[PDB]
Amino acid sequence: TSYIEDNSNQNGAISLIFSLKEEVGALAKVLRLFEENDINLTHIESRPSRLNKDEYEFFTYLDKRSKPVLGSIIKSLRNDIGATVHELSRDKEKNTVPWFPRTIQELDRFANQILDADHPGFKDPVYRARRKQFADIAYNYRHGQPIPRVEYTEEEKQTWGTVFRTLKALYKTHACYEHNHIFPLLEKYCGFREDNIPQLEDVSQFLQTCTGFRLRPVAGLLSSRDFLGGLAFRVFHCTQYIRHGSKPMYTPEPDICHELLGHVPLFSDRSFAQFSQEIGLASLGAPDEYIEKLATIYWFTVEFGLCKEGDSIKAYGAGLLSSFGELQYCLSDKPKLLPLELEKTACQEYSVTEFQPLYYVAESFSDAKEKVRTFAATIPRPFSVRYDPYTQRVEVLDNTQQLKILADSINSEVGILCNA
Amino acid sequence: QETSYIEDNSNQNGAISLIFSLKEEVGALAKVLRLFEENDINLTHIESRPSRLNKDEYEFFTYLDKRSKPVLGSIIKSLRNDIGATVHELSRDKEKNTVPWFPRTIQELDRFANQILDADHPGFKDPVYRARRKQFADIAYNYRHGQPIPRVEYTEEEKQTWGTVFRTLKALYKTHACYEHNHIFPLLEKYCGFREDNIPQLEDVSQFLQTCTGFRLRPVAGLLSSRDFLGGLAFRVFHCTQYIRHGSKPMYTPEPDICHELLGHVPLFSDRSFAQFSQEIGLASLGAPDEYIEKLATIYWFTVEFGLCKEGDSIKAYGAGLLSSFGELQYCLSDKPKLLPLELEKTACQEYSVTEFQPLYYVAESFSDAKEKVRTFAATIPRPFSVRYDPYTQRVEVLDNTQQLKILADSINSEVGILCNALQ
Amino acid sequence: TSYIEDNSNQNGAISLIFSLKEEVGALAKVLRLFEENDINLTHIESRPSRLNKDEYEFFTYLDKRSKPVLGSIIKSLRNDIGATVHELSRDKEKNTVPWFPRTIQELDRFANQILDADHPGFKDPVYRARRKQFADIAYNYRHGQPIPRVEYTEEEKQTWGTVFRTLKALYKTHACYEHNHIFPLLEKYCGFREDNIPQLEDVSQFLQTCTGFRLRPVAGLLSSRDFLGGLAFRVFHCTQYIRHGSKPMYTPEPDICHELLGHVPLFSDRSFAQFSQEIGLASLGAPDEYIEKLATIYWFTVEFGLCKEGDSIKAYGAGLLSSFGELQYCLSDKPKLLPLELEKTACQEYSVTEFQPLYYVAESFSDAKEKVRTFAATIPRPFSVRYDPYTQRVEVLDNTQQLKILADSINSEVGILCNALQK
Amino acid sequence: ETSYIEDNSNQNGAISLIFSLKEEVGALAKVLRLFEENDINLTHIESRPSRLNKDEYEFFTYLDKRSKPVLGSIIKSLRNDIGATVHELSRDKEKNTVPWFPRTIQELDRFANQILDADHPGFKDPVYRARRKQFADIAYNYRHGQPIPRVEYTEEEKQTWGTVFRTLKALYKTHACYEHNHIFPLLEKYCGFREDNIPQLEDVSQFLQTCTGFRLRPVAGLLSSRDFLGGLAFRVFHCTQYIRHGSKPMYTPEPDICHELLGHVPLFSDRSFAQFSQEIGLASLGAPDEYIEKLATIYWFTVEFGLCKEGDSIKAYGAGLLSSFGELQYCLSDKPKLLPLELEKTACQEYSVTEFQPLYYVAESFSDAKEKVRTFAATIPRPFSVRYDPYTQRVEVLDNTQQLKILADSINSEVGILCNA
Ligand SMILES: [Fe+3]
Ligand SMILES: [Fe+3]
Ligand SMILES: [Fe+3]
Ligand SMILES: [Fe+3]
Repeated sequence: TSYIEDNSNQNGAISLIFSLKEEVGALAKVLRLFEENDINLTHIESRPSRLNKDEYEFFTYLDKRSKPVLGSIIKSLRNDIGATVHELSRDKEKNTVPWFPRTIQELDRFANQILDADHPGFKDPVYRARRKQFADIAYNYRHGQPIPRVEYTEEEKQTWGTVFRTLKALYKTHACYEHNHIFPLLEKYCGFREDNIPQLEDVSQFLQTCTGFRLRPVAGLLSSRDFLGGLAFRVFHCTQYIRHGSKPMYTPEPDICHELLGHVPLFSDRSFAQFSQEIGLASLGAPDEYIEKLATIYWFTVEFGLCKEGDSIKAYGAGLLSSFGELQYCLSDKPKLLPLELEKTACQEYSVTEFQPLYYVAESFSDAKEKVRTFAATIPRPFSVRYDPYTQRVEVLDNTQQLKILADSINSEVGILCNA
Repeated sequence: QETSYIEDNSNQNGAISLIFSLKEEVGALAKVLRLFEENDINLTHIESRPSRLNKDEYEFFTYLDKRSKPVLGSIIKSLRNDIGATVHELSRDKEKNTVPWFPRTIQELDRFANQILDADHPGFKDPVYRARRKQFADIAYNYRHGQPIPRVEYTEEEKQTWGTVFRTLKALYKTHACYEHNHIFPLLEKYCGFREDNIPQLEDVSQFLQTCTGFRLRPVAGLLSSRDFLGGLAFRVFHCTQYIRHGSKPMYTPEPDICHELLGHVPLFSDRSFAQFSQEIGLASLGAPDEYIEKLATIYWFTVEFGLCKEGDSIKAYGAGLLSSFGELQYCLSDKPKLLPLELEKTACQEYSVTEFQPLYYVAESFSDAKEKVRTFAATIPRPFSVRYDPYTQRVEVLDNTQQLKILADSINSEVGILCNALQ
Repeated sequence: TSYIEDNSNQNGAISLIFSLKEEVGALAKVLRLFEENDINLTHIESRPSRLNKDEYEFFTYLDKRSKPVLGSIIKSLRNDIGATVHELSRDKEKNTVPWFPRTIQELDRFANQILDADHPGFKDPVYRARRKQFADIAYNYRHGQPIPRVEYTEEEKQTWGTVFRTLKALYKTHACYEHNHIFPLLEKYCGFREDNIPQLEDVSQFLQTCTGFRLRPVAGLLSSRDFLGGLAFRVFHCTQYIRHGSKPMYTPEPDICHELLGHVPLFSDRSFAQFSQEIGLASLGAPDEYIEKLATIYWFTVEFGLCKEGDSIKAYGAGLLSSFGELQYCLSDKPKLLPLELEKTACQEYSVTEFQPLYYVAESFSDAKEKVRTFAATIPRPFSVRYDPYTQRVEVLDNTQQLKILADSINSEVGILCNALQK
Repeated sequence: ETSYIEDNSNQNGAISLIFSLKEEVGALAKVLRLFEENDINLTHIESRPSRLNKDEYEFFTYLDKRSKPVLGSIIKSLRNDIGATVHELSRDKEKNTVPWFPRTIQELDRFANQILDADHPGFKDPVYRARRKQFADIAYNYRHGQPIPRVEYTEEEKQTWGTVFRTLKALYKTHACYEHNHIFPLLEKYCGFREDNIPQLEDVSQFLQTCTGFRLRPVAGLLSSRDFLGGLAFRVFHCTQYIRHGSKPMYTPEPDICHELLGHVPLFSDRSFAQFSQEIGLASLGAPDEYIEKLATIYWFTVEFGLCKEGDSIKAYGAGLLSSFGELQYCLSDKPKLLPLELEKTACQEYSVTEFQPLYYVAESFSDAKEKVRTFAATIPRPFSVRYDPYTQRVEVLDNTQQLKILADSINSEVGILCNA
């Protein structure tokens, strides 16, 4: 029930993924195809191919205002020029790949897609106006800007201290080794104290120093497709508000207690950063049927996952390390335990309110990453994906010549490994 | 005999970094921070981070200098005797038993980017041109990492100097420049404004290089030392100038000006195969002795600056000093000068001059072939550790002998996995 | 429990695994070190190291005849010469690694170690005298010889036809894809017919063409250590006799119906050949506590194992594909199914007489191979092993040698992949 | 006058069809029927499972020129109706066909009798001439798998061997490579490499099989370059069994037992060198005649007359140097020119077989030289790549992208072991 389907705006998003071999007038005739169709020369970004030395890569920033001229441009690119063109569409019409950000800067177009009666603090006028304050800050956040520092009230630090003290007194014996290895660093350099709520900017700079992970403040719950897409760029969309103080041990939406105490410590581990990033890469362009399956894998791993540690079993999921009740429950004899196998984990039924009657126990973060990679090969998409941390852009792999470049790259790295 | 190698000098404060790991134990992390805390050292000068290989170890980044020399000797002894950790002492002054200092993070390039060592310069009796050099120098002196490069409006007289160098060199790129140069240059003309009547802004060029290979531009007032300039290449940071040469002599510049940087270095920096070659030279310089910094500067001279590369059965030019000089570009591709195959065993010890043309050029087989030779030459550089750049964190990983194989094994394992899912 | 502990003869078997750096007189003084103790110059085989260009690898074929002089020789190799020597011993005495064959020709030493009361056909003199014929053929069989072709009687082909007809009518819906992929080839080229019993030589030559697997005729049941050790060489020790015709659906011992219809078809698949070989490599030099655990893993996988195939589950174990009764049982609602996890599979209890109440479902033959290899890393032995199909010998690898031989293997496999992507 | 020998064809020739088939309902039945309905025996069409694709079958067709009429119809049906990728091997090397090459180690017997006696030393010796007919019959009747027949050498022949053996032995320490001087002591103790004794091929073949899996196949004389190189892909070294005439102990117009055992055998026991010679053989499988000669030229300046660096010195590893007292002392002098091994122009270098070599190529190492041959193999025009399977002793013909995915997963498993080590 944690899967949220993605919605579309009035403008939407359309991207044309195609390469072009350098020829006499080749780059000019492609820009002519867009210029002669009343498409601005700033939406058509051309860059050199990061694999083929003789090809250009095009980044088209379009929307639903190009529907009439799209059919003519795609036909010329496929028939006359004869290039492989991939049509991205946000509305996910047939014969089109669902839209996904190709660069880390493209995460801003759908960062405002956010999903009252029995919510805790609905009848609190001080708390209600403060939720509009944190939401407005997130709506105005753009990539590159520093996360705005918000002064927290004394009453909110009490809510954080209640969740902090109970969970910290249980981390030593119930949390995984990675959690208890990163957490002391967060207490000293990010101010992870009982009487202090850490700032997202101080945590974002810490995550960038450990694994390059970035925090982007969001007003609420993004769609499963948009949230996973951020993991491919090692960007963790998180909230900035805190839960209501009347019931400190319940939150229908991820609050700052869930993000900083559940996701942040494990995100500082590189082996875990690659696992969460691999899930995001599988979501890029994935169909709706497989976005939900990836959200289910995300539920039984990053959110409510167990990991082996010698002859014992510890918890690494964020929903367990941010919930005092289920943390004592996950490492007990009440629930059933099954080995992590994504062939049936993605089709496993679950609930978001009550405890999990069944948990999947992973062998290691590296083992879980390889399973997500193998599962990604079954996701119907006409290409594979690879992240380039130097440029913070996604490399779209389709040509066999690109694999020749990747094969020679591996061969060179192996040759360096032989010299020892 | 008048070379391009510039030895590095030290300031009054200098820079000192302690490289050491720590196995996680009961109170281990607390007693290490106390060792610096009890010596009135701020908890921001001692940055502790988890080890990216050993799950049970911490990695420490100590940002100190010469203002901590008295208490430093006591701290290092406790880390080696009491705590018992392997400590490598980086020092800017390069005292004995210490590894020469090198930046570990991309933000550490600001410490020595303003240390630069008016007579026969063209336009020495021009106060407007002199005062404008003071303007560009102040911009570089006040520039910090992360800040956007200030956009400077260039005068019409400066566009005349740029237009003369731009038009003459462009008429030779098709037949004399390498394929990589002629592949990037059309993109620079359309998206960076590489026109005859326009001088591109460094910020617009820096944003373009970040999209291609992640290369960044760092404004500098003049010529940095070979150690500091090469160290920036390890972070894919290209220290470059912002001023333009004087208009009296449009085909002469004693120092690299904006015409030399944007037309010689920038286009090739957008190529990934060339970006890795230049980065490997920078990685070899990190912590290298002075004898090998000059040897790397000589390799840098006969490759990145004045290097030729094979392209089928023909020979093209890829050096920056050739693609930014109308005279020497026509000279390099003739039968008059001597040509030798690029082999760093004797290329690094070749003598050259900066004023007159090069009597000898080295012809590389490819950027990939030259990259492997630089890494092979780096294995002979006496350093008690290896180095690797991490683009995710923009920091340098200090790898000993054991951590070398684990990094490559984990990298090959990831690269093979992506190749499997692509083969479907 | 299908685990059979290995016994030792009066002579036993002793092998010294040690390398030698090439020096002035080094090779001469080592051969002299054995020659000066009246040890034959043919039992001490010296070969070059397949990794270090400057080292020699020694294959010593000894036994209990050298026990008094062994302690003196080992000291010189460790103290004077200074080489790392590991003593293999069949009796599995302390400070010695349990013996295992290093070459494919060394499978002949313990091929006669075999484990009449309630057997079907005990009161049949024709069937009993025929068991003496198949046993004698196996006792005299040596490595390299062609498997002797035995003509089966009409009464035996009737027994074969009953087991063949029932299993063939059930293979399509119950057997895995690999089984139904090899079986049509076996019917056309090996004579897998209802009215014909295939010859072992014709089947052994077929397996060599598919996965390089070889058949070695044995008189009966070898020990678990000796049987698994043959898998490291892709050699399948099998029997040649047939079950008695009175009970066509019962056999207390593995008969020709179990070997040719249960083990042979899956052995022709490469993905399964690597899985069965990986289990054999883990047994080489393994302690007795882990030989039984490997036999237990072998029981719930190769013998009685299930594998997923989409959203369905099929059978690939040999005890299921050679038994019409249990094949309908394994893919029914009667038994309990559990995911294959060797953490408790090696300690899982079972029985050999009655059907299995619980089966382990593997994800794939490749997935099961990786689980066995991960389990093999925990087996306490002072070295690793790797099979060399070029020389048909086992390479003894330690921590430093593993990195070089694997990196050189990866370098070669990546290199050819670079050219194939270039068409 | 080069060492390249073009291959000839018999009246029957040899034709092999390389094609795979995905398993479907009636797929295997329609292929066997396609050959049965054209009077092609079901024993010439050997079907085996694909050693990579779990869902495909691999077909080994043993045909020749006596199936030409029905071949054109079958190949068209396999490509149009069934729709499978079919590669037609042909010995006569007609156009649109790949030159024939053995796919299995047993297929080396078909053209092992193709051998190309006037001014030869010992022409007026009836005992030596009749003895040449004796060794030829042993090779003509030899089939793969049989043990090499042991021939007792006469006292007069042991004298000829002793003259070549003693002279070469006094130079191996300072002129031969380290690998040669590392293997040679083992050959003296276990193969009988003595001055007064000529080793038997069976004893030598079993030694090579234990070291690198190399096998010796007795041949009556000189096979074609295509057939000889093709044997290297299976690590099979076609060699002779006769000895040179005793009148000229330091001359032999044809490779004799002195050249094979003293030049090729010791280095063949080195695994790094065994892969190098095998890599050249793999490049020859299906290569055009223009590239068989180029590979024979690379083989000439490397395996036959090649030099290798060894520290700051240069030693000899070629077989033509380690089996010739005159050219071995000459190659490591200042008279001939030395050049680094670079196959871009080495394969087009002109040479002679009679007189000494005026130019030698110096390799860096056996591992470095192997990669150069593999790089050269990528330019050889063939519609597939090759891989040898030592388990089945058969050559894997790779065309599809699914086969590469399976090979990539194989590489992934070995990398995982290296990470957890
Ligand atoms: Fe969460
Ligand atoms: Fe420059
Ligand atoms: Fe069995
Ligand atoms: Fe020869």
